[PDB]
Amino acid sequence: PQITLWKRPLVTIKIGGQLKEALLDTGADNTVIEEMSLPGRWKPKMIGGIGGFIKVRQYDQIIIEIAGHKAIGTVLVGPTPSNIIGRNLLTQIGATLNF
Amino acid sequence: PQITLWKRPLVTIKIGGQLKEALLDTGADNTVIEEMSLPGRWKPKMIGGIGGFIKVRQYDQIIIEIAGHKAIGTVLVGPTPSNIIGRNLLTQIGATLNF
Ligand SMILES: CCCC[C@H](NC(=O)[C@H](C)NC(=O)[C@H](CCC(=O)O)NC(=O)[C@H](Cc1ccccc1)NC[C@H](CC(C)C)NC(=O)[C@@H](NC(=O)[C@@H](N)CCCNC(N)=[NH2+])C(C)C)C(N)=O
Repeated sequence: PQITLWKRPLVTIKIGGQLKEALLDTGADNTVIEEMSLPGRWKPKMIGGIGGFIKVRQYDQIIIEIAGHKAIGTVLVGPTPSNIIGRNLLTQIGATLNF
Repeated sequence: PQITLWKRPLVTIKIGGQLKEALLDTGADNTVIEEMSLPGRWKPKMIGGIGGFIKVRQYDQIIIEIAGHKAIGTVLVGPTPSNIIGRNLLTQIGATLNF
């Protein structure tokens, strides 16, 4: 599809059996998902942006469905104010910026 | 042009007559630039991100060239870890996310 930017680009994702809404963010290197009991091993991590850093748990090899497209990669889980799909996943679904 | 996301989507912008580099960011409502002198009246504002809130100066109706495409609108200047071109200006140059 083609997403215009008049409003935040929100899509439905399916992660670990749960369907959610996440922001497609070209300025995010990583994918950050809201607090959730995901099964599996994880590593403690810290990520930053505007305002500072937050503590997250890093899960690798996660499978996620972005608007009907499958991708597999690292997902960071923590108290983020919003679910964010970073470039790590965006590249796997062939997303581009056009103008 | 068509920009893939294997690398950060960085472009050269010009503001106040000074060249700069910035990140095309679909997950930002606004355009934030690192602290600099910009001619004009500005107002105190607060914006938030992944790590919290930061104080910025709001500059209304500023002229800016992004990758050679002209935009005129609000630019916020503050302690950002990276220069960011948000949706308010991305819409002005006709940018859309595609996949
Ligand atoms: C229109 C009026 C707005 C008023 C104002 N609005 C806001 O603050 C809105 C919600 N904020 C935003 O849109 C802000 C950007 C600032 C702005 O646009 O104003 N967006 C953001 O901060 C979004 C996340 C987000 C989006 C929506 C809601 C909440 C959070 N992140 C943008 C950000 C860009 C980065 C280069 C600094 N990316 C990140 O923070 C990601 N982090 C990373 O990718 C790290 N690996 C690297 C960080 C440093 N980068 C670098 N050196 N290149 C991500 C994994 C957290 C508020 N006061 O009410």
